[PDB]
Amino acid sequence: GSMASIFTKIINRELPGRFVYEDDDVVAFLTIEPMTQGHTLVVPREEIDNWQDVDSAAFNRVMGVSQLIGKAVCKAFRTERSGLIIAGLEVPHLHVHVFPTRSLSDFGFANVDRNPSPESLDEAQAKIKAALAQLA
Amino acid sequence: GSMASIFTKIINRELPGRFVYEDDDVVAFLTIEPMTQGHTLVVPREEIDNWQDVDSAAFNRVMGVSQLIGKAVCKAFRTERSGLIIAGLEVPHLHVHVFPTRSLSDFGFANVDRNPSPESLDEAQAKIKAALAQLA
Repeated sequence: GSMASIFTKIINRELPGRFVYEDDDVVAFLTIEPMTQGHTLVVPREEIDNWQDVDSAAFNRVMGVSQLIGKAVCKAFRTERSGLIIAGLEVPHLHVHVFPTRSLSDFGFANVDRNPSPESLDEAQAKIKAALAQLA
Repeated sequence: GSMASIFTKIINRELPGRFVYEDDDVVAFLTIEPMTQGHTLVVPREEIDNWQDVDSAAFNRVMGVSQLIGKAVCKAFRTERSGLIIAGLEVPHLHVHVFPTRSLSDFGFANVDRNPSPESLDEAQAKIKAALAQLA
């Protein structure tokens, strides 16, 4: 039921996720508690945690894919900037939050959408994928 | 008295700053509006902005120093975790926010300490610098 248990099932393909990106080392998929529409989690496939202590090569791969996602969410949702957060307090598997941003109030966990509609998520997924295709 | 104005003054040493790290490419100093004690800004010397668009050489140097600062704040303030944020809505020069964290509520701009004590800043700078020497 927890955010961590659902996260684990999504990456293990034991529950459906809305993925937007996959390579040999990193995947990205939509959160179910988005700060703004398009809020994506960028995640190493291996279980590592504690961003500041992970190997620089591994961290830089993850942040490289986060850059691509940040470019995509700006394009897809028509924002000048993208926000990025690493927190780790809910799920102990490294993941980078990347989302389009319009205000400083976007940042943080108090006002996340705890119930986004399936069409909103479908739409965020499709727009990010289209943006990534244009960028590729 | 804008954040952008003050940030520029600090970088240029026109206002005093509590620097914790300096190399040829990147500097780090305590922010004047900390989310938690020890909140540090990691800043490329180069005039660049928009994290997701930054070339990988430059971005990866900033990432490396961000990890180092993250390790130092965790050690200095005895927290398991550090938070990382990139926002950019207040200051149009790339800067990564790195701070020790114990709670999701730490994240975000709604309750920064807008006028932290000289004592809190002095102790934070001292403890971070000690931790950095210890990790070197």
